[PDB]
Amino acid sequence: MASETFEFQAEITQLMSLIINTVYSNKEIFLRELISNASDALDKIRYKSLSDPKQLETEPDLFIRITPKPEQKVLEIRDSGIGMTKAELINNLGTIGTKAFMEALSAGADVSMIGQFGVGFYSLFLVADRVQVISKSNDDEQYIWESNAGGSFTVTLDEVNERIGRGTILRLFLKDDQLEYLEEKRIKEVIKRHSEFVAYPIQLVVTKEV
Ligand SMILES: O=C1CCC/C=C\CCOC(=O)c2c(O)cc(O)c(Cl)c2C1
Repeated sequence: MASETFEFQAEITQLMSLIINTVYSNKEIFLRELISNASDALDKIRYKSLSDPKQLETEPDLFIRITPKPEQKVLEIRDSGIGMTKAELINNLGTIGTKAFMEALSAGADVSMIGQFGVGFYSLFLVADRVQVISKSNDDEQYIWESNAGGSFTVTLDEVNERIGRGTILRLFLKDDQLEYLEEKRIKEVIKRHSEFVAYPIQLVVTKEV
């Protein structure tokens, strides 16, 4: 399609570079962050569906799903949440207080606190050097947001990915040194830690050779 290129907010780019380059160790935190946004995005659709039940028909199942793809060194975190339009993709992930968090870090804050600054999405750059956010809102076509921690991101109408009913997929392209997060044991372990009080089911997609 006709990919559109956009510029990142000065701060957001800073945060990303800070993270993608950090020598931090507890990198497994990205998972609780992403699952956190996933769960939030799932709340918003279930809330909206209270007055507008027909909103749940595009995908009557509320779930969070992690799918490892070893060949492509990719880890997808999917949720059947409310999804984002072309514009929402552009605002949410490239506009909207990331400055406060960076200040906290410069004071000695815990990277794992990023979530309390409402910017945990960018924690994905701890384990991935490239991300593809594929989203589908009831109010728009399926789109593909894409960033590489660089200063600019792209937005392209989705015509290459599976049709998700309604929701969002974070297609993380893991770094070579972080390929451990493709393994069922490693993934299962991390999720069973910081993710205990989630209302929605968390499905893990495994490929078992018969
Ligand atoms: O802004 C957000 C999360 C905050 C929740 C606000 C509105 C719900 C829609 O937001 C989303 O689609 C969403 C998602 O499903 C998974 C994610 O990992 C991220 Cl980062 C987002 C974008």
